[PDB]
Formats: sequence, C-alpha cells, structure tokens
Amino acid sequence: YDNREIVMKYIHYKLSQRGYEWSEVVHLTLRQAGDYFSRRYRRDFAEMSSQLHLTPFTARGRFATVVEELFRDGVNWGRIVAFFEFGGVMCVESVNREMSPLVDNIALWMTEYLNRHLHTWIQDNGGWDAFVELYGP
Ligand SMILES: CC(C)c1ccccc1[C@@H]1CCCN1C1CC2(CCN(c3ccc(C(=O)NS(=O)(=O)c4ccc(NC[C@H]5CC[C@](C)(O)CC5)c([N+](=O)[O-])c4)c(Oc4cnc5[nH]ccc5c4)c3)CC2)C1
Repeated sequence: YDNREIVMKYIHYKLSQRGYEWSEVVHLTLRQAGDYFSRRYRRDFAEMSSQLHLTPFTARGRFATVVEELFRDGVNWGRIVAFFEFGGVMCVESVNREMSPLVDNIALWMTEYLNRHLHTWIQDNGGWDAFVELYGP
C-alpha cells in the first residue's frame, strides 16, 4: 500500500464533499470512518475550525502541534482516523481562507508523518488490511 495515494484520494474526497476540485476498500473504509467521526464530534470540529486562524506561515505549526498531541500517548486506529479528519479540516480551512495552494503542502505533511511515524505501528498491527477487517465493509 502507498500511503501517498491514500492521502491524495482522501483529501480529494473531503474537498469534493465541500465543493472544491483538487486497493480501494481502504479508501472507502477511511471515508466511512472519517465521516462518522466528524459527525460524532461535530461541536468539537466546529470549535476547531473556528479557532484555526490559518495563515501561510502558521499552518505547519498548527498541524504539527495537534498531530503530536494526538499521538503523544500512543497510536490506535481511531487516532489515525482523527489524524485524517484533521488533515481534511485543515485543507477545507485552507480553501476557505483564500489559501488553496496550501492543500498540496498539507498532503505532503500527512504522507510524511504517515511514512515516518505511523508506518511501524500500522505494519505491527496487521496493516491497512487489518484496518478494513475491523471497521471496514
Ligand atoms: C475535533 C477533535 C475531535 C480533534 C480531531 C482531530 C485531532 C484532534 C482533535 C482534538 C483537539 C484536542 C483534543 N482532540 C480530541 C481528543 C480526542 C478525542 C477522540 N479520541 C479518540 C481516540 C480513540 C477512539 C477509539 O475508539 N479508537 S479505536 O478503538 O481504535 C476505533 C473504534 C472504532 C472505529 N470505528 C468503528 C466503525 C466506524 C464506522 C462505522 C460507523 O461505519 C462502523 C463502526 C475505529 N476506526 O478506526 O474506524 C477506531 C476514539 O473513539 C472513536 C469512536 N468511534 C470511531 N469511529 C471511527 C473512529 C472512531 C474513534 C476517539 C482521540 C482524542 C481528539
């Protein structure tokens, strides 16, 4: 599995579901799990998107501080889904705040963090295939 195209296809979906235009069960599983998670934490996500205050030279710091605080006490599948949902929120806010080019950079950050800081736990927990067996259709 290529973590890059997982990020690209998820980000493309999250932006297309908002009106912006930017091997498959994993993408559908991440889609369903992320949509349910964003619905369950709608108030927390509304407060998060309101207090983001995205600027070109603060987006990476806000992204990092939330990601490391999310994975500070370990990794699980739910925190990975929240990681994906958080990236989608940051891409939507980037498009929302006259900063569409930021989407590309965000996609490179997610890919990098997946390839360098989550690939070990994922492989040591059955990989993305185990993610689809547990919470996928
Ligand atoms: C806005 C905010 C919320 C936020 C977002 C992003 C980053 C930071 C934040 C904020 C900023 C500061 C604080 N911070 C929040 C604090 C925080 C709260 C949340 N918290 C966590 C951490 C772990 C779990 C936890 O249960 N994990 S699990 O057991 O591995 C796991 C269990 C079930 C599933 N799927 C079941 C499936 C779903 C699809 C269906 C319906 O079709 C079929 C059934 C998955 N799964 O991967 O799909 C993994 C959790 O609960 C759920 C409950 N159900 C979920 N369903 C999808 C994800 C998911 C997560 C919340 C992590 C810590 C994040």
